[PDB]
Amino acid sequence: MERKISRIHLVSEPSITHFLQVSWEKTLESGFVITLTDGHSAWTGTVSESEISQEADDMAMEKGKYVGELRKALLVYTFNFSKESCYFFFEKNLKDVSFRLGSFNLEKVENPAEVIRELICYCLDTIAENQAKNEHLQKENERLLRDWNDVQGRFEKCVSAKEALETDLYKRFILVLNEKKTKIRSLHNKLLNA
Amino acid sequence: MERKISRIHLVSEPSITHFLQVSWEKTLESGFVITLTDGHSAWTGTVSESEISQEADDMAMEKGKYVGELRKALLSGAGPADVYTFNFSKESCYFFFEKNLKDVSFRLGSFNLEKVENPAEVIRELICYCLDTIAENQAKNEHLQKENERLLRDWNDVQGRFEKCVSAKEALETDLYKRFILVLNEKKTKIRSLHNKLLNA
Repeated sequence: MERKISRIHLVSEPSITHFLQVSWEKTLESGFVITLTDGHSAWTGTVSESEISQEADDMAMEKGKYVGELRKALLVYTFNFSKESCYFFFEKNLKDVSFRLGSFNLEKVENPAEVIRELICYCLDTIAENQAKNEHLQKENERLLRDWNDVQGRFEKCVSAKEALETDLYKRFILVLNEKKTKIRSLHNKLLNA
Repeated sequence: MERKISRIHLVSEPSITHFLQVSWEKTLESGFVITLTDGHSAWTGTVSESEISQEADDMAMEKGKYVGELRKALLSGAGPADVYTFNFSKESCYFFFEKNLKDVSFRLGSFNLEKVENPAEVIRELICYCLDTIAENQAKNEHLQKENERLLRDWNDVQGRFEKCVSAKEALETDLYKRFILVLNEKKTKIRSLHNKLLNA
């Protein structure tokens, strides 16, 4: 399943960046699931149906001003997750965007460790694949560099030898033409005195 | 000084896993960093040069073999044929590890534990470093792919140019030959005409 890290920031501790890797679901037009963590407990629960259709288009608003913000929300968000309320409610106090987005039932499950275990397993697998492909492409790039270098070299030798032969032929032909011109000039000189 | 984490996953239970963010130089015979935690509390610790000579004297082995064993055990990698019994005895409240082979009990090492006071920060920095090295590896991967394809069609183009040059070198040399021949022939014709003109007196 597709999963991407979306780290969040706290107000009490603005320096501790809690790396929250959010787990989502299929296209957001038919329901969406957000993930939350705090570093001391794990919560990963998916929402159900019968919650999206009723609340989406009942207040008579344009469809764009909701779907556009929904799509731009994933592709700074003041996540005001407060432990005093234990609810994922955050005010969208952002310039030109001030509205409530997302009716979330806060995530709560019985197995907290499984999500973390699978996440770290995927991280290790992708690291290993990364180094493997890095090494493979390293040898490929190096061998292609050597092939380019020695092909360039052999081209250099062949062109240089051909050009040296061409220069020799040109010089010999120039000398022969100069001799012919001198002979013609001498013949004309003798013909003049004839 | 890089950091690597290898998950040793017991087939019997998936609850406990070991994190080894060891900072090592080109030797492993002194104090290092090992971390063990369950998710709420952590117990780190280091072992000095106290009990290592027995593992070189009893079975009369020298260094390097132990270094290689440490390097291929602490890092990632395991053998399906050789089962590993990582018995962490929580019920007896006594921390020790054993490596069983040929139905005999031997020694491998000792690790006393001292509880660390800041596990959250080190774990967060560890996961951040893991994400950073994933990003770096992926960037190097895409750059290497780009250079791979670039040198690939560079080789294609230079091979095509070489084939063109070796095909056209004979043609150009023949063109030069024929041009020189025609120039010499017209020079001979000029000499013939001059000879005919000088012949009459």
